[PDB]
This record gives sequence, structure tokens and C-alpha cells, in this order.
Amino acid sequence: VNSFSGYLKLTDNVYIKNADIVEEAKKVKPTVVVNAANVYLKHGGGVAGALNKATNNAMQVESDDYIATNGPLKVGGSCVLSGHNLAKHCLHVVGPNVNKGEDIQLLKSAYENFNQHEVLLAPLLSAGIFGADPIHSLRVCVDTVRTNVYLAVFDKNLYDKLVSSFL
Ligand SMILES: CC1(C)CN(c2ncnc3[nH]c4ccccc4c23)C[C@@H](CC(=O)O)O1
Repeated sequence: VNSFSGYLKLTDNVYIKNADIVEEAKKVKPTVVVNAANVYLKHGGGVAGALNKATNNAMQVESDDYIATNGPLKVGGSCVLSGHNLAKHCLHVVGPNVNKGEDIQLLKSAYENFNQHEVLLAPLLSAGIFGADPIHSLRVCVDTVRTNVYLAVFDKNLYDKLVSSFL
């Protein structure tokens, strides 16, 4: 039993809710919140900008030190950093950004990072400003992630479309 509330069950291990991931993280304080990161961990907008804003820019300060030490992530890769006031840990995952021309096949590699964590609160990777089709992202999630994932979808219209079209 866990503290996630109000989710629709899609499969054995995937759950979905119309929610603001920042507010959901603030209430649940999950072990892991996933950020929709880029390779530079520049958290300017979308999910990343909102998560970083909620940490009062502490996420960005920590991320800048990470990059200065380690260099950029790979598209499809991830790193574990602090969850600050939102979660124990933040798993920064880089899905391909279609608006930069990155290969959508890398979306499966991106979701594979979730399998290193037993339970996660997450957005749909490569959705929103990353330019991928969220219905496709949900399909890849369900077919790739085997651990327990709680997906927060900010847009109510999109949430209803994802549910109604789910196979
Ligand atoms: C993850 C998606 C697919 C969907 N959107 C969200 N996802 C998770 N929580 C969210 N709360 C919100 C509040 C207001 C507007 C959007 C959201 C939102 C953001 C979009 C931008 C991005 O690319 O990050 O991507």
C-alpha cells in the first residue's frame, strides 16, 4: 500500500491522474519524482521549470554543480539528484526532444531508467514542450516500465484523451 490517491489503474504497474506534478509531489513526498530534463539540466520551462521553481532554484544550483563535474547527460539517460522539498530523490530523465530533431526510438531508452526505482511519480516523457505525441509516450511507458509508475498529466483535456484512447 502507498499514499498515491485518485489514480486510474491502466495496467498491473501503471497508474494515471490529472494532476500538477508539483502539487502531487508536495503532497505525497514520494521517494522519487521524475523530471523531464534536458542534457544540460537547464530547467527553464515545462515540467522542469515548474519543478525547479517549486524548489526556489535549489534544483538548478545543484544541477549546475553536477554538470560542471560530470558534463552533460545523454539523450535517453538520467541521473539521480536531490528531490529537495518535493521528494527524497529527483530522477532527471532526458527524453528525446522532437523540436531539436532527436530520435524518438530513444524514448524507450529514457523510460528504461524508471526500472531502477521500485515506485516513481512521473510525467509522460517527451510530452509537452518536448514535442512528442503523448499517446505514443504512454504506450512506450506501459510497454517498457515494469516498476510502479504514477503518471501525472497536467492538462485535463489531454488526460481524458489518453484514458479514452488507451488500449
Ligand atoms: C508532462 C507534459 C506532457 C504535460 N505537462 C504537465 N505534466 C505534468 N504536470 C504538469 N502540471 C502542469 C501544469 C500546467 C501545465 C502543464 C502541466 C503539467 C507539461 C508538458 C510540458 C513539458 O514538456 O514538460 O509536458
